[PDB]
Amino acid sequence: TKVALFSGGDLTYFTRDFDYFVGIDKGSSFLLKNQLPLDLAIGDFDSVSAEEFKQIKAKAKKLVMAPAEKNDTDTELALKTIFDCFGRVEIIVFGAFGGRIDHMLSNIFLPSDPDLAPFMRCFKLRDEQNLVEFFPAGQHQIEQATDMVYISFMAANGAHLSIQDAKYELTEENYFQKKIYSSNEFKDKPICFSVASGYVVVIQTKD
Amino acid sequence: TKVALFSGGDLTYFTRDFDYFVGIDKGSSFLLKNQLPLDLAIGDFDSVSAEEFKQIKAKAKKLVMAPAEKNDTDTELALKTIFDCFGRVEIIVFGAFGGRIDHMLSNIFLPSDPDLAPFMRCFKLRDEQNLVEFFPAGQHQIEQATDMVYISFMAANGAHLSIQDAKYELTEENYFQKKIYSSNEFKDKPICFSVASGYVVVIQTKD
Ligand SMILES: Cc1ncc(C[n+]2csc(CCOP(=O)(O)OP(=O)(O)O)c2C)c(N)n1
Ligand SMILES: Cc1ncc(C[n+]2csc(CCOP(=O)(O)OP(=O)(O)O)c2C)c(N)n1
Ligand SMILES: [Mg+2]
Ligand SMILES: [Mg+2]
Ligand SMILES: [Mg+2]
Ligand SMILES: [Mg+2]
Repeated sequence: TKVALFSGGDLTYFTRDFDYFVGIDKGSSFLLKNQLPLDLAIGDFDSVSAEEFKQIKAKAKKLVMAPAEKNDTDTELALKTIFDCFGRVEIIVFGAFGGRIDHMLSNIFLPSDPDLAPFMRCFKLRDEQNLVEFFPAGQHQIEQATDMVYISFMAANGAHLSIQDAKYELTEENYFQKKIYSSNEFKDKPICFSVASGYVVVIQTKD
Repeated sequence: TKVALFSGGDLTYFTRDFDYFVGIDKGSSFLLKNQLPLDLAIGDFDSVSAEEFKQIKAKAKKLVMAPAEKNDTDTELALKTIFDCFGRVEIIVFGAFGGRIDHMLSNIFLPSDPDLAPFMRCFKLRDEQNLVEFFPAGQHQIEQATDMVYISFMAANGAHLSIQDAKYELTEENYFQKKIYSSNEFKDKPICFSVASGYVVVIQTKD
């Protein structure tokens, strides 16, 4: 019931404890190259040699060819596909960062897509020292994840945030403008945060 | 009249053609270690050894000690300081990315700070394969930068965007929701874009 997507980012970190393995473009080649299952290879594969795509084309339990010129990114397309086949499943996206900033932002703001927003609570961005979760507009609580030390909140579409029970709080009584409030920490208690509309992007990090 | 800031990110790329050289935390050590001028070392330096901070403490033409617990990031503080000393000067920030996602976002959305917004057109984020510019709300035009191939637009605080004269346009007649519209390209003509409010973040990239 646990799916794992190996994006085209830099997979210097990844886990193997997963039911289904999805590989976007280069991720497909990475998976194989690491003695790992390739249940699904998706994307336009414009980021892999014919030599590599030859091994993927004859090893992937399933392969999806996506148009070169489109609106959704291979990772976006991959997440949309899976949510259709499995429905509300738990996803972890590896290699969602690195290299290009435009692509990273695309992953950081995946929920911004109307079709993904509803499932924004089913997938996460993860790598060596970063963990990214997405919360719909409203009231929420969060407990610190293992390994991680710092935590930050950022509302896509500038809606005022509220943060309590954290080392640094953000009340309506001391609010100071900033897109992302980083370097915050827990303190033996769940952190409370909320947002009138949109959705919040929580980023737990370490090091 | 050209200032350059060497942040604590990964400086695998940088230029030397600058009047003033500013170094945030680790950047200060990097600058020296590269036979480069250190006109200003700023930050809390909690990211450098006493051994390194000993060389910085006695080489920096100027050094600023910032509190450990604060609201602004060393880079934010550094940019605010310079804009005070020089006023509207041209800045290029190196090592604004890498490692932590929370810090990257802080640099990606630097204009989100009320005190920086006014000077958002005076500084840029740059590295190996990425170039980041910031434009205030309103009408604007942009010509492709050298070396870069792709270009993307993203409005902080979700305001509808408009994009014309680019390979892919975003009109009010075909609009589709998404935080960042990436992988767009120029085509022998300036790209026109605008936003009712807030500010736009343009990211030219390559590779
Ligand atoms: C508003 C307008 N902006 C830009 C695009 C172009 N675009 C956005 S997603 C995408 C797909 C390409 O990205 P990806 O699948 O990650 O492959 P890559 O960019 O690495 O070649 C394209 C072409 C568009 N169609 N809509
Ligand atoms: C709303 C609330 N969120 C979080 C903070 C904590 N905070 C935001 S910027 C910052 C400075 C630390 O960052 P930086 O200067 O880059 O050093 P580093 O995080 O690498 O140790 C802190 C402590 C705050 N004061 N306001
Ligand atoms: Mg691709
Ligand atoms: Mg492509
Ligand atoms: Mg610091
Ligand atoms: Mg610090």
